[PDB]
Amino acid sequence: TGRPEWIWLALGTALMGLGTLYFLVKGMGVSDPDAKKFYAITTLVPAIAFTMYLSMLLGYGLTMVPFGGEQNPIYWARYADWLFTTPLLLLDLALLVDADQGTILALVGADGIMIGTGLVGALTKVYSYRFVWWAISTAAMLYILYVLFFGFMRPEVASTFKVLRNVTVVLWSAYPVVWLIGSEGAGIVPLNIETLLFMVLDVSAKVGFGLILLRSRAIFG
Amino acid sequence: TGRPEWIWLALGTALMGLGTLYFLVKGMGVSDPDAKKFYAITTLVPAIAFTMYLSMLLGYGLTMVPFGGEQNPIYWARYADWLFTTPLLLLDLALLVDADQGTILALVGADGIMIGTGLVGALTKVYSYRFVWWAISTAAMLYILYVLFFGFMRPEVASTFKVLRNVTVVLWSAYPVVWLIGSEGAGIVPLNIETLLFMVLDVSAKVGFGLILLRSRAIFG
Amino acid sequence: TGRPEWIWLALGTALMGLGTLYFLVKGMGVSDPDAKKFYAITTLVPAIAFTMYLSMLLGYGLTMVPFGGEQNPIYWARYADWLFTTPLLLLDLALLVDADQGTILALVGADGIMIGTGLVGALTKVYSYRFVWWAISTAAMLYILYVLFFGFMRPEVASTFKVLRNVTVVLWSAYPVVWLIGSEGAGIVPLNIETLLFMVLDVSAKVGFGLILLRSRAIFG
Ligand SMILES: *C/C=C(C)/C=C/C=C(C)/C=C/C1=C(C)CCCC1(C)C
Ligand SMILES: *C/C=C(C)/C=C/C=C(C)/C=C/C1=C(C)CCCC1(C)C
Ligand SMILES: *C/C=C(C)/C=C/C=C(C)/C=C/C1=C(C)CCCC1(C)C
Repeated sequence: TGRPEWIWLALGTALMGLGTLYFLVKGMGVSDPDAKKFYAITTLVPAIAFTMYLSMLLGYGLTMVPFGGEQNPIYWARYADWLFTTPLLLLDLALLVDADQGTILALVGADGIMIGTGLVGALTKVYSYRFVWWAISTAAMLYILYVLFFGFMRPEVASTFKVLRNVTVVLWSAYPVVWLIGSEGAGIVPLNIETLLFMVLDVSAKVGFGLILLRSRAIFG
Repeated sequence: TGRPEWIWLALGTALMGLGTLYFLVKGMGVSDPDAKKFYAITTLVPAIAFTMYLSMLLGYGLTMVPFGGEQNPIYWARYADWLFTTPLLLLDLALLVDADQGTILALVGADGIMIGTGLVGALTKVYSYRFVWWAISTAAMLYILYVLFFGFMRPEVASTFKVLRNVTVVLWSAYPVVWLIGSEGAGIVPLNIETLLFMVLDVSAKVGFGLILLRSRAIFG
Repeated sequence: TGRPEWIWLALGTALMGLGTLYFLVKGMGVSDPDAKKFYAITTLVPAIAFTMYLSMLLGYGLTMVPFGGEQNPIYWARYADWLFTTPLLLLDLALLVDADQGTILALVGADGIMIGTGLVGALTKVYSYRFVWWAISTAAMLYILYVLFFGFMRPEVASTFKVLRNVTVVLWSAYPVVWLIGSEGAGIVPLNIETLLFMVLDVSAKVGFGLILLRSRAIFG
């Protein structure tokens, strides 16, 4: 199509689809309720991302937001994605360490705040205010990372939890930077490069994360 | 009103309302926590449908979607309905057989994918792509039906579960067909007939299903 | 800004923010899982309200709804707020008295119906129908209050539950009145006064309620 980021949307669509079918095949057989739980959550994540990548690819998850006296193309469908997939990823983590419900509610709630404010930021027509929403969203992220480190077993659990937690902090932290420097933000880095950055992070945080998780014996009772 | 499907919207509004008041009266008295659970879920379903039928009746849940070079009237409020009511119906089933949380999450998640993609399909302005969303949605449905049959007691539970599961597969399967042949799809069958088909399915899947369920002793500890 | 209700939006933004930081500091230290649960829920409430107050302040949560042959300014972001915060407040109550899941599902479901119909009412372009949605929403509220009184311990639990339940019925009941007499409704009381009324209720129902709750020992095992 007439959009140069189409290739990354198509590649992300493809990789999320393949990841979904892999984990779907993979989870065939599992009878342990606990593992079943990790398979459900972890397959749903790239399944959802698959549809939102397709929606961006086909142009449905794309809108135009006027700001800085111009018509800026915003892929809103990333937030419909993250809205659902980021809490699920946090659940994987939470279930791994047997977190209190209070801590899970704090994380999921913090998360919704993170994406929803990111969304508002993305759709806001007053340029300056866009970065107020960014700041609040980033504060929510920082709370989440705080909890992951100070708000929380079988060594297998701990070992896998430590790895995925590290994967999580490192990739999740890059998203505010990408946003801030890309088309939604200061407009430093073009949309096509921004889309590639998000595709590389999304596949790693979704399919990379799930591969690490689902190969672990930490998921079995 | 100037819409010939108004009669079916009015009749559905009426039947969902009556079903809600019946199950509300019916559940008065119930102290068994387990049955209480089935009453809550099963009353909420036509209550929600009642509001969405009223919203379509009054014209609020109706929008115009350009495709095939025409202004197509789409009742989007059906998806706000299903978004909430189809997972609840799946919960009735899941609680009946004491399903693992992993299986419940897979079903609810599969379900959201089903309706959300149906919604995107419904609102998509490129005619051809409408049926890509249909296909994905249908794949989600097929997964759900798979799980209902291969992903899962007191004989009462089994007996009622077997009946409602059969009701479920048969009516849920007709919805993709109706969509595909009606105004959202190929435009084979007019909107007023399509609305009647959906009203007959919705009342049967909601009020018919609940009557069968709530008369059963399968719902009591 | 050019809006005379800005001061109340700014004051609400401020008070919700301060309430969020107070309860966040306050909950530092808590290790009792049960109390943790009450801290999560109760901090999230004004956190969410903070963002929606900011969104109204900045003008993002404001839209124009034509009715009565005029362009009526509707703050839709109040419903995005309530959609999440009113169920959470009901959870605080529900967890306090150890409510059955059936009763919690009935309350949360009743609640979503309440706000969602309030939203539809708010955005409806046919003046008369606006009050049909109001009536249904009010019926949902009345059900909720019914349950709080007839649908349900340590004396501490009972004592705090009795107080907060009284706070709840009294403030929640004023919201339908405010709506009905203000800009969304009959247009009796101007928007700026309406916004002040909602700001006073919101801070009391959110921060006032949380202060009463979180000072109680009812929240600890
Ligand atoms: C499945 C994809 C994942 C793990 C995406 C994570 C996205 C975030 C952690 C986003 C955070 C952002 C902020 C902290 C600042 C504002 C903009 C956002 C939403 C990109
Ligand atoms: C309360 C009403 C019920 C049980 C409705 C069920 C609706 C479905 C099972 C819808 C499925 C569809 C597809 C599988 C294809 C795409 C379009 C849909 C959403 C009509
Ligand atoms: C955090 C704020 C709270 C507790 C807000 C509560 C709001 C309600 C109880 C709203 C109810 C309304 C109706 C019953 C009638 C229609 C309009 C509403 C949504 C204002």
